[PDB]
Amino acid sequence: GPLGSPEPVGWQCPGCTFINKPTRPGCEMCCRARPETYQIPASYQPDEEERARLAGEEEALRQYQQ
Ligand SMILES: [Zn+2]
Ligand SMILES: [Zn+2]
Repeated sequence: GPLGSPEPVGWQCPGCTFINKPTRPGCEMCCRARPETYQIPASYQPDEEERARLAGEEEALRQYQQ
């Protein structure tokens, strides 16, 4: 999960400069729901674990709502 990296490509957290993943609707420190305004970078490229869970989550969530 979003443990932390030197060159993050997600969104920055105001409550703390942790910067979580772009596809992570919630900081792993403050738990502040990602701002809908924020967008995900096309060149994101989620890790093997990130995509493994993301691709599946959206397959059950996105497929429903979106
Ligand atoms: Zn936050
Ligand atoms: Zn935070």
